[PDB]
Amino acid sequence: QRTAVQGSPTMLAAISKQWVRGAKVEEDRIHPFRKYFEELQPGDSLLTPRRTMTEADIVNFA
Amino acid sequence: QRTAVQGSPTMLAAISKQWVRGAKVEEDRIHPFRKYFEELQPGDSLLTPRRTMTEADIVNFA
Repeated sequence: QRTAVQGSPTMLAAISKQWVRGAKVEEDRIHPFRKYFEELQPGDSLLTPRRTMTEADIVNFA
Repeated sequence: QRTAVQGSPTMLAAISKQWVRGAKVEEDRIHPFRKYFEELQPGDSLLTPRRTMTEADIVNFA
């Protein structure tokens, strides 16, 4: 049965057992690529440090 | 008073409240550059990932 489940993305994430777009995140102080498969949860997030794009970046990549 | 304290480096580290050369280390799960000053201890170690030195490395650095 194809059911169109509505609701908040933090609810659709827990219904779908996935992470969708605007769900709550689980930032837990260590890196997601350090976790094994069984301890990765859908929602394990990571806010990376920034990087300023410059003209030298464009030149070196081109 | 000057005292030449002998012993193992893991003992001289705890006597001098420093880390010396061959003491036991407190390798934990997170990065020592993430800790503040009051939660750094002398002995907070980090085994970094490797980097293979190649001829291209020598050329680009020269």
